[PDB]
Amino acid sequence: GSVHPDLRDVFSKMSFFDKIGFLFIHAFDKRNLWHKVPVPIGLLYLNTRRTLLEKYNLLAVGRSSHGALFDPKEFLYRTEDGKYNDPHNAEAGSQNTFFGRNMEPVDQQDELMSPDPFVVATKLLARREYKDTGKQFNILAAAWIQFMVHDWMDHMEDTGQIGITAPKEVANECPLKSFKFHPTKELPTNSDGIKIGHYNIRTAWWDGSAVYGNNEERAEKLRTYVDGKLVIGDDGLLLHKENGVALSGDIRNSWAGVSILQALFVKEHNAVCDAIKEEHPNLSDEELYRYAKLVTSAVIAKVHTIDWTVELLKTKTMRAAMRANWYGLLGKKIKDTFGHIGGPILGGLVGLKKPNNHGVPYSLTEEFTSVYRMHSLIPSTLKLRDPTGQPDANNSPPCLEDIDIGEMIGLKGEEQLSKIGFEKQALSMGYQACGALELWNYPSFFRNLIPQNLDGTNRSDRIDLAALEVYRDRERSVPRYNEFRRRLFLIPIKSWEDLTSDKDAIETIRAIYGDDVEKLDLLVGLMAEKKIKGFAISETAFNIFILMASRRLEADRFFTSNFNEETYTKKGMQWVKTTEGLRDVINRHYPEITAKWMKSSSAFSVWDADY
Ligand code: HEM
Ligand SMILES: CCCCCCCCCCO[C@@H]1O[C@H](CO)[C@@H](O[C@H]2O[C@H](CO)[C@@H](O)[C@H](O)[C@H]2O)[C@H](O)[C@H]1O
Ligand SMILES: [Ca+2]
Ligand SMILES: [Cl-]
Ligand SMILES: [Cl-]
Ligand SMILES: [Cl-]
Ligand SMILES: [Cl-]
Ligand code: NA
Ligand code: NA
Repeated sequence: GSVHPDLRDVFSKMSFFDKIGFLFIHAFDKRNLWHKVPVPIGLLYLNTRRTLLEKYNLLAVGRSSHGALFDPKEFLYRTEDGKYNDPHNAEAGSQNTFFGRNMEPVDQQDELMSPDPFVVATKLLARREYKDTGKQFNILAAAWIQFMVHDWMDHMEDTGQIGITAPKEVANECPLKSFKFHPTKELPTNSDGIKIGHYNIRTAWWDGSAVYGNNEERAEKLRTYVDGKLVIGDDGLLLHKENGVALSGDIRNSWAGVSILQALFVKEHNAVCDAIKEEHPNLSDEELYRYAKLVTSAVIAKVHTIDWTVELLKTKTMRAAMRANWYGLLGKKIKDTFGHIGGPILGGLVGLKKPNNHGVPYSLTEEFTSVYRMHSLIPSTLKLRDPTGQPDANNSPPCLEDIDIGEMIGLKGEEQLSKIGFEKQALSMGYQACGALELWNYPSFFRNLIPQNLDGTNRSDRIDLAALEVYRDRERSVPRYNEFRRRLFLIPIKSWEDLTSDKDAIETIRAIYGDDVEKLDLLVGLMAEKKIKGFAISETAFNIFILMASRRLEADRFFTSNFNEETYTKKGMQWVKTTEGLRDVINRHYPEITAKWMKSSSAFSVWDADY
């Protein structure tokens, strides 16, 4: 049998053209080969797999016939609530809208607690021997992805509470013996297909909302209302309200590492304001704000695309793939000199003549949330280093003290940061590897964590985040690991040995799940899955990225139809075109620590990396 038995049914229903693409990708997959071939073939594989996913793995949630009529030329800026982007759909990507799906839901209402979330958290997730990424990915990279993810997606909660209790078998090992939390809000779609959906309370667009705000009350209170600028402290750190909450884009459940990135991008936005005002002296505060928001949001997307993701997926094929999405396969030189040439492959997703949503209204999806659950990236302790110290024996800035990262989280974390300062915090994060996405690497401070309200204030009910994450994936009807793979046209595991070569992992998984591979939780599978050389993430998670990372550029009017000098200003567009990574942004505002200590090409590498 040519095709895997579990994929024969879908194969039989494919069009001739899809059959060809599927057989091509499946030929590599059966032999685990896509990542083991030269770049050009790897890219052909990825584009072919992407096309298939775009056809089979974009599902609308809620009615797609959103009528609300408007002229795109009336909205040549990124709106505060994310409305008025898609010319055919005023609601697409705005706050308080349904998460879409990449796969048909799997009802787990009778198995929400099977196996027990505390057991999973305690036996499979809880950090044992600490594992890091070596030189590949530092703590700035861990902060970056939260700065992205806690901004991109936040599920609307039910006002009521439920609680779960640690079972006898693991209670003595649980930092919390029970905890309360709010269920995810279920809302009827009133539609033909999927009946129930959940709401994203953030915008789905690349719009820098981590810095610009979610809401009409801080979105305003973040602005100086002079020269388009945003509010920042004299130490280069965020200002704070009397209740201790940071004055930035309403990122709840944050830590000091995210706060310094918000602060850095506030300065970036303000510097963009200065540059545009110099070119166009007569612009109002509102005009400058709008242009600078366009510029800064694009800088953030660009840094994520061709710097962050490139270090996350540290292979030649992936450097080429991500750069192709942004610049096109014809490359930066041609793109910058002549503009977008050809279609999405040759010229890239950025600069396409028109946005393309592939027939399905733009949204972030339930599965995009699940594959971005990367809490194990946070190390247990931070080595604080001296920005003007004598180089140590390793030629690093010398260590001053170890700090428990638990002390750097949330409101108390904002306090500690105000005593540390930007340079020390940033340098220290730059010189330390982040945690690896593997089993037994989930920080203890997450297992008795104070969660926050929407307004950023502390809730009185601590949570075991690891237990809750496992619960959330089930609660939200996201398929479990093996079915999740099948739905992405990936070969399922037959036994635990297919998942990982770690004997201890196998034995521990067997003790909890038995030999039922269909029971394995998604999060557990994503962490345990044997990794591609250079990949910080599982191949399973990567498959959602293939689809969704492309989509977030291609579906956006401001990265396509309106990615031009007229919309951004000439100086604004040049600012985007000449910024290649986080290094460039840090260098703009902190050239001193950059010159002295940032030796690696990417600011996301541990800063003494030899490349
Ligand atoms: C110390 C830093 C962090 C803290 C304190 C923290 C805490 C939290 C909390 C309390 C939640 C909500 C749990 C719930 O009610 O369902 C959450 C959600 C989430 N976090 Fe984190 N987190 C941190 C870092 C990260 C990192 C590094 C990532 C990696 C991208 C990440 C990704 C996510 C995702 C995908 C969700 C689910 C969002 C949703 O349900 O819409 N977080 N986090
Ligand atoms: C370069 C020159 C190009 C030559 C022309 C190519 C034309 C082929 C395009 C469509 O291919 C067909 O698509 C059908 C589906 O759209 C398939 O039906 C399959 O799937 C259907 C539904 O998914 C089922 O109802 C059918 O029974 C089942 O045969 C069918 O097999 C397949 O051949
Ligand atoms: Ca946003
Ligand atoms: Cl290039
Ligand atoms: Cl093309
Ligand atoms: Cl992404
Ligand atoms: Cl560019
Ligand atoms: Na395998
Ligand atoms: Na270099």
